Amino acid sequence: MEKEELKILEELRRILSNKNEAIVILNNYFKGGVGKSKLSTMFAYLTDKLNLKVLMIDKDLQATLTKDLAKTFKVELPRVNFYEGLKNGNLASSIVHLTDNLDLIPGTFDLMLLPKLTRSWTFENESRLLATLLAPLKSDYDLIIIDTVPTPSVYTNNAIVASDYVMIPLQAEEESTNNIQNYISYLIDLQEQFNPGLDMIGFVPYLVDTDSATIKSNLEELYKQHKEDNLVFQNIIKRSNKVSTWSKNGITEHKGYDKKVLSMYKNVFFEMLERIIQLENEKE
Amino acid sequence: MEKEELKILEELRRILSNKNEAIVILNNYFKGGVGKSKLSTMFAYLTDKLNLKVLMIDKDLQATLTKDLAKTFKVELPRVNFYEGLKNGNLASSIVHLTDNLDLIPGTFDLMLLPKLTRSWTFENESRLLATLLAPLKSDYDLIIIDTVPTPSVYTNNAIVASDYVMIPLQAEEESTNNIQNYISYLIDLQEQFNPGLDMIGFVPYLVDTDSATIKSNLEELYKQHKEDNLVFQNIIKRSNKVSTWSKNGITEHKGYDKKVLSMYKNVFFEMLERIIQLENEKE
Ligand SMILES: Nc1ncnc2c1ncn2[C@@H]1O[C@H](COP(=O)(O)OP(=O)(O)OP(O)(O)=S)[C@@H](O)[C@H]1O
Ligand SMILES: Nc1ncnc2c1ncn2[C@@H]1O[C@H](COP(=O)(O)OP(=O)(O)OP(O)(O)=S)[C@@H](O)[C@H]1O
Ligand SMILES: [Mg+2]
Ligand SMILES: [Mg+2]
Repeated sequence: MEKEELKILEELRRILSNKNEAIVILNNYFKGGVGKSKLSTMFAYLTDKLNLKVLMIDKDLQATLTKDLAKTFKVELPRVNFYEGLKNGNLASSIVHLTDNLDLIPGTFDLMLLPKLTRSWTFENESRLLATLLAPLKSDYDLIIIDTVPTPSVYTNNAIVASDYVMIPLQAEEESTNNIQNYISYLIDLQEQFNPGLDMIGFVPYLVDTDSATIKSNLEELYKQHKEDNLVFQNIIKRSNKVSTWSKNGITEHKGYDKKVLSMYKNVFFEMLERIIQLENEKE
Repeated sequence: MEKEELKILEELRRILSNKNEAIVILNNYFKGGVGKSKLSTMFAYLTDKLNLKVLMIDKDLQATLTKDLAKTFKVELPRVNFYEGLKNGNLASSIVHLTDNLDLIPGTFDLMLLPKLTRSWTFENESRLLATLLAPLKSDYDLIIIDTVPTPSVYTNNAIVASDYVMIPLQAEEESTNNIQNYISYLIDLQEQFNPGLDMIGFVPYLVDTDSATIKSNLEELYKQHKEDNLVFQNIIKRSNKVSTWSKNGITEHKGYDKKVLSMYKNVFFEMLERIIQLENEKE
């Protein structure tokens, strides 16, 4: 499994043993179609292979992650759906078991009822709801990985307030400095009010065309912009036909290019862990 | 232009002459990828051909409609973007002119700042913002057509409160009775509080596979369910490779299948007008 990857996992497990509860990671950005749900699926898959105990959370009406995971894993309907769990103030009956390692709180269209549920609440109580209900679950997991909508909403606010770390997938050529700074301002707003320890892991570039001069050049410029803070991931995600195959048939390892495309996701995953480890080692 | 279509347009213009201001139409549903933005583009295109004076409103951070329209029309940047117009309490400087008939308020990523802007406002003042700023513009247009996000949010609430009629595109096989009723409950909530005259035009089926037994059968069942209220459109939208061509190159009429795919959109458009006319003829 490579020595360096083994060392990263040992270090993760050591940090988790010090923390004594899960680290919560959010994949988020306000553009659709940049691979947030796909990264989430591939992280679920990889963590299960690595025997990490993980809770995936699909906080999207569309339930994209849930339906995608169901291509590879047996995904049951939960006794109580995510929206009803939130309404009941307990998420315990909303968890399904994909493997002995991998759990999921599935998405449901009933999440559309959430903003009405919380309409009369204080902004604080609305925004802290997910965090409050995740708190008792964290001792049961190594990682909790949240996927949600791209539109600023009750969903995004809950996800951000519940998380320790945020991964930001984006297409460099589609974003401007202003876009990124505005998005970061949104995170800062919620961090200061409700979640001061929130950290950005970094930006995860998505490259839809490997033979595009403008795509290459915009990516170069993003790296330049973030030379000092080092926020741009060194390992990136490239569009692959293989992902389309896995989205139809389920994820496999025994076919041509399966292991090569898997290593692309693995390299992002491990870079994410490295970045988390560095931040955790710095921490209080 | 066919006699029956000419009669529908005369009747529209007669109704608009009685109203003395634009009718506002919203394409909305809480599932992504069902052709809301595409229908909006095709309605912009068709109305321009018919010399109807139309304001398109792209209330989406992703600006999908805006970028799509820019394939066919010259789309300038507005002096003041949509978010800043909302913040300034005037949308007049946020309008661009695509043709002598067709105007657009373009989408902008800066719309992400809206929920923070309105955070301290009453739910009423937050929800009525778009309607309030559209009011002075309506005398200048025959139709105002709004496209927005699929996620329940400040955006959806503003769009719904501003509109006279809602068109609901969906894939029948992807929805359940519960989904539709829950969505309709959301409309009802805002209708009762802020917009009692709001009418649903109907459901516009999107068929992604013409050779699918389950897709056909789910569509049949939806029609059965709505036998009495007649809410399901008789004219539907089918997936077409041509739409992919127009999305890359712009809309054309001089190529193979151009006019056939255009008539598909035209038939939905005219059915929409028929349905609006029937409701208007009933009205106060
Ligand atoms: N590396 C990849 N190669 C090829 N296809 C991909 C890749 N990553 C994602 N996709 C596909 O692109 C589409 C969008 O990816 P998602 O992960 O669903 O995006 P998202 O960022 O979650 O979008 P939302 O939730 O609308 S903001 C899906 O059909 C994926 O299967
Ligand atoms: N009839 C059609 N045939 C082929 N492609 C289509 C058709 N209608 C839409 N599309 C394409 O399908 C994709 C989704 O359509 P949109 O109109 O963007 O969906 P939407 O309902 O606006 O989605 P959101 O805003 O994420 S909820 C786009 O790439 C369109 O170009
Ligand atoms: Mg997603
Ligand atoms: Mg759209």
